[PDB]
Amino acid sequence: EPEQLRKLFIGGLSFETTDESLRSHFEQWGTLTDCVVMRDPNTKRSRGFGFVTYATVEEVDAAMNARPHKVDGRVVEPKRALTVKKIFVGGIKEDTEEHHLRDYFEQYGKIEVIEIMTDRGSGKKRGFAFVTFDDHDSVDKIVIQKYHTVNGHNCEVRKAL
Ligand SMILES: CC(=O)N1CCN(CCCc2ccccc2)CC1
Repeated sequence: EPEQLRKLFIGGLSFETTDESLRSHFEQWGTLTDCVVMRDPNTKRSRGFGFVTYATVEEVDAAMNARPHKVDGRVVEPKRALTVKKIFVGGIKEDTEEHHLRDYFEQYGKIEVIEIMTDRGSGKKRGFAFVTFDDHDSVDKIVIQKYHTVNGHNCEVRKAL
């Protein structure tokens, strides 16, 4: 997989976290090909964020599924390669129902709201929907896929608001 899709940016680090301690933590969920704490070029003081690179996307998934991560005593904020919990799903036409969207998207994350859009005047389905999840990583996984097939339709999916 492209390296960009195997990275996790890690915000909110303890300033005492090092390359070595960040690595020892995140190696619990996969092989790390890279692990860096960002520091000031003059003082060497941590900037409070870094990144790790796993060998595979499944390892990224395992790390994200193991949140919350407390690294060196502080809960950190990992994100993949803006942070929203809602998607627009277009191209679903008039025959797509809630259960089609739920059965597919529930495998990306926990769904809180499905809104199938209807015409304000006639009530007819407009052919698009919004899905809201309990967490942003679902959306991040969704929007990096080239394709989404739901109810036989190839759908357009994008972050919403
Ligand atoms: C997906 C996306 O929009 N982005 C991912 C990267 N984000 C910032 C990471 C900055 C960084 C971290 C670690 C080493 C160097 C630099 C913001 C942009």
